[PDB]
Amino acid sequence: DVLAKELEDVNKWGLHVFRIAELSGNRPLTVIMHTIFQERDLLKTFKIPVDTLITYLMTLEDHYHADVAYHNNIHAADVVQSTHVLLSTPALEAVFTDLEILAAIFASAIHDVDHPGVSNQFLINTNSELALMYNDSSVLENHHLAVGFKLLQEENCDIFQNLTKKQRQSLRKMVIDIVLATDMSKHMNLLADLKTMVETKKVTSSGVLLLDNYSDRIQVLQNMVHCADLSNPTKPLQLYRQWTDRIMEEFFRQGDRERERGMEISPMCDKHNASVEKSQVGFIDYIVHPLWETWADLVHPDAQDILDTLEDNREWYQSTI
Amino acid sequence: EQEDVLAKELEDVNKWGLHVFRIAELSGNRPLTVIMHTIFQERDLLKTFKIPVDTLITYLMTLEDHYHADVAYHNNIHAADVVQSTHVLLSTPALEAVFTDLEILAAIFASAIHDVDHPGVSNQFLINTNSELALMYNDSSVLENHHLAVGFKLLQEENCDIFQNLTKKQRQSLRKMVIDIVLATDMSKHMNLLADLKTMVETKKVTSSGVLLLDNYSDRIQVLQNMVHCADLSNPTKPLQLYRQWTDRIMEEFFRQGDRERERGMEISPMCDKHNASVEKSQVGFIDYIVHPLWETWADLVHPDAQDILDTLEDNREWYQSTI
Ligand SMILES: O=C1Oc2cc(O)ccc2/C1=C/c1ccc(OC(F)F)c(OC2CCCC2)c1
Ligand SMILES: O=C1Oc2cc(O)ccc2/C1=C/c1ccc(OC(F)F)c(OC2CCCC2)c1
Ligand SMILES: [Mg+2]
Ligand SMILES: [Mg+2]
Ligand SMILES: [Zn+2]
Ligand SMILES: [Zn+2]
Repeated sequence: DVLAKELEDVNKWGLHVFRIAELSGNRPLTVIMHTIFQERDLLKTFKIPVDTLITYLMTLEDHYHADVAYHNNIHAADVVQSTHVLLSTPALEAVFTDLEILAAIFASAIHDVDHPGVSNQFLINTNSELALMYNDSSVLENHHLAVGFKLLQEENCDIFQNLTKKQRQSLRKMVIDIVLATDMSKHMNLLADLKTMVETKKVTSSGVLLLDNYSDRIQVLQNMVHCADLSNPTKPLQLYRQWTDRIMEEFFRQGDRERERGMEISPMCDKHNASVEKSQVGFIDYIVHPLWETWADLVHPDAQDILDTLEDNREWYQSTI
Repeated sequence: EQEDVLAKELEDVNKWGLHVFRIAELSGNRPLTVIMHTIFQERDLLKTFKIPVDTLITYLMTLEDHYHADVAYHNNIHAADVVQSTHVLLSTPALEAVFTDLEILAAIFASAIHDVDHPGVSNQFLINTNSELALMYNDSSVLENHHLAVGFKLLQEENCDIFQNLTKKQRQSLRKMVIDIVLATDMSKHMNLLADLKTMVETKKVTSSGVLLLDNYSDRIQVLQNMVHCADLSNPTKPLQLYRQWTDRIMEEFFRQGDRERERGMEISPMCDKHNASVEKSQVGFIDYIVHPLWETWADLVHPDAQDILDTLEDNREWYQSTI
């Protein structure tokens, strides 16, 4: 009811996602995905039975760990809703088919599923089952994909049952390509390629960007979900500060497991010699602002408010030092 | 005694055209164990890396067990053959003193594990049938990721860690090199792999001793990647009686996958239809568009070390062509 009221902001940057998590019984992923699907008419377009959508979303959400401070169902819901907003930027108006829109939203929803709260490097260094399965390459991201797709096979969970086989083939490839690109070790190459696309950009009269081949279109979707993954410092400060508390809690719990094991403590994971505030300013200066600056160019001017909130938040964090 | 004859055959371990099928029978279907053990002793690898002999035998037998005895081509005999072929290629004059003991160990180990637990069907088949493997590996080098995961996992079985006395740096470096090599055996990487190898040949540097000069990891791993890929695609370069037995086996494997496909109403993949296969013409096209372009480029890289191998390949191509 109040939940129904908060969801009216589903198209707005800065949605009250923690409120929605509280008001939904810890089901923000299920309710925000359901709303975005209904909003985008995806159940009818792709003949998804609503009970099958709900069943899948709840199983998916159940496989996000509730005892993981950052990489949980609330972050999944947040990346979903963030991608949903960026898909509707005027400078991308219907650039993407309904299948490409389903792909980016579905990939956003599964992109961190069953995250254990430790980094790929930790999984490699502890000789984990996951790193052994995936040969040290994008270990978490390959696992998120495999779980997200595997859950489609549970009873009444195949939300793609009424897609054609080639639609399913095309959707599967796009989702894999998008989620594998969320690995932060791919950030720099992803950004180089986004910059290249900016300096050779092409525009219609009303403003809609022109992408002709799959290669460029998937690359925009990869950077879009990557931006949505890295969108915490662009949200209203009250939201950003809670994201920061959660990621630092997750880092410190990793550094405690590293200390326990007598492993070398990873950067920013030592709760005894951290500077949360200077780390966020560095995060913004070196990762988040270069990314959102290049994205704002690509969709000029639709991202100016987003970029404005980011620069305000960087100035504030700097002022706490 | 069978052991006297087996040991006689194992004296050929440094020669192209080893009787690997006789060794598989003489050894009690243990070609991979006996050939690996022979090569490790020949290269003094047990001493260099402090490998207990019982640990080496135990891992090798467990690894060999995880090749499928009911798969016609991608079995323990293929793995033994690629090991032994890589072992010969490592000894080529153009590469003398180029690679470290650790890199040699990596190339030989990668060859041994490179197809382990192969089920006898292609990556595309596993993608098309929504297999567990393809689901686990997101349709990308599905088999090759699996071969690596199994090969490394078996090191953790009882008395199986043949790398127990390597330093952490050694293990870390070996692990990455093995992964880089086995992932490059995926045939969908072949065109890019061959394109890069051509570039290296066109810009190659040699030392004052006439041996290939490899400055950096990227060039060193590229050569080891193509070395094991060549060994994997070495059947048409072998004496004809070996080559023909390999062709019989790959065709039985292909036909058996096409049977499964034709059952499922799937379109049979090229060359998997026993009711409409052309074995000889397919081998000629395999050599013309894949094996000879690769081996001609490798021959250029190590010229003239591989001239007899390339000559055998060309004769075998002529022979299969004459049977059309
Ligand atoms: O650190 C990270 O490694 C990753 C790896 C991935 O593959 C994906 C996402 C992340 C990721 C995400 C992340 C999200 C929010 C952060 O701060 C704030 F916005 F909440 C954040 O800050 C860290 C990094 C520097 C200062 C602390 C990090
Ligand atoms: O077909 C294959 O797909 C692969 C995929 C891989 O990733 C690695 C290896 C192979 C591979 C190997 C292979 C090996 C030997 C063959 O012929 C003969 F030498 F035994 C062979 O012939 C086939 C293909 C062309 C006509 C029949 C194929
Ligand atoms: Mg992630
Ligand atoms: Mg293989
Ligand atoms: Zn994420
Ligand atoms: Zn092979």
